[PDB]
Amino acid sequence: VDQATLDKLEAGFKKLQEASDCKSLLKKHLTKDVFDSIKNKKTGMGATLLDVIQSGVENLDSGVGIYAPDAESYRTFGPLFDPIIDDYHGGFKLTDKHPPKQWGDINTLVGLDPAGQFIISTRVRCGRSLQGYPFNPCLTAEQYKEMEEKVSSTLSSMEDELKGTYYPLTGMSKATQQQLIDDHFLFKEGDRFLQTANACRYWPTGRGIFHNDAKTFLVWVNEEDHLRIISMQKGGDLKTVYKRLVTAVDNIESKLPFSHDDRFGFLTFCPTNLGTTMRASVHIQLPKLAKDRKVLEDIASKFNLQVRGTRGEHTESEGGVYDISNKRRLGLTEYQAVREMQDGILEMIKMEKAAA
Ligand SMILES: Nc1ncnc2c1ncn2[C@@H]1O[C@H](COP(=O)(O)OP(=O)(O)O)[C@@H](O)[C@H]1O
Ligand SMILES: NC(=[NH2+])NCCC[C@H](N)C(=O)O
Ligand SMILES: [Mg+2]
Repeated sequence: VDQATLDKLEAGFKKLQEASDCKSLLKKHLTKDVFDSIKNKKTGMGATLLDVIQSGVENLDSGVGIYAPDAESYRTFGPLFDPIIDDYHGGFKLTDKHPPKQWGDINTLVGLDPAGQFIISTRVRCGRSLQGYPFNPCLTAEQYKEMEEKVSSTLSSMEDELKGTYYPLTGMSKATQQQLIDDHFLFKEGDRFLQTANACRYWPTGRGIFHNDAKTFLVWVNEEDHLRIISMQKGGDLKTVYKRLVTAVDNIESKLPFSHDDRFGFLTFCPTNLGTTMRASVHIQLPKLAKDRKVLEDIASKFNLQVRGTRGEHTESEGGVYDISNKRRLGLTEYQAVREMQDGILEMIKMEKAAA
């Protein structure tokens, strides 16, 4: 590695050490021992430890703080990724391997809130990376366009309920983009954690969103991951939402070659999205349990769930509406992932009803 990067790396390590109240997994697991063992390493694509931890160093408020510039990074800088992946996903040893794709018995999934007084909307998303293309930090403006064309073309073949239209971000009016974001359909623009990881270069080139007219099935093109396949709708009908997702993913995979790893399952940009790459969530109101957010988050964590704001991660809840989802994605099947959300949410609703 060049000495400039080495100097930047030494500076970053010091910044992490000096940040006493920093609670990121990067700071926690990047011991001097680990640091020294991989700071001089570089991947075939020229990715260094700096490309990996840069976001965490610049954004000390990061929960994780690292990203994989390319697939090789997960192993080249394994001494750092491994303990962090093990920590975040609730246990994943060096000898562990992510299980084969398994949607499970969808008929065992249920309506999460029949009376409809708590859940506002249910959503399930997956992420996929195109074989042949590296993660954001190593992509050229031309590659973004290539990927956009391949994906949009493929999605033009979607039929029936999944039939839709691709809407490029480039050329999209400001009003439409903002409405799509406010409506919780489109990804947000200008994420500080992604920017510092150099994952937003050439924006908004090659970026866009595909969605059926109903906006129940959507596909994000070139945001954090090459693709984010989404299924969502008002209410708490998890069975229908999940089934739609399964249908879409199965079909898209028969057309597009996605990167899958023997140990990490489906590959993604952030280590938190590996394996199933699944995040099943609900926008829900729990006034009693939410009153003291400490207890809300403490209760959720026991069910392996994560709490996010109404507009997504790093945001606050608006009007008492929280985003609650399964935190774990690696080391468990797609079925187990969606089940953790279903099981936890059903219980949290029971607790809310019984709360004083
Ligand atoms: N159950 C839900 N209902 C409606 N919108 C949701 C729901 N869950 C997440 N979202 C929306 O998904 C968008 C992306 O949020 P984010 O936290 O980045 O999740 P991810 O990238 O994993 O999909 C946001 O606009 C957020 O409001
Ligand atoms: N990957 C993702 N969208 N969210 C989890 C990590 C977010 C950010 N890097 C951090 O807080 O570390
Ligand atoms: Mg996101």
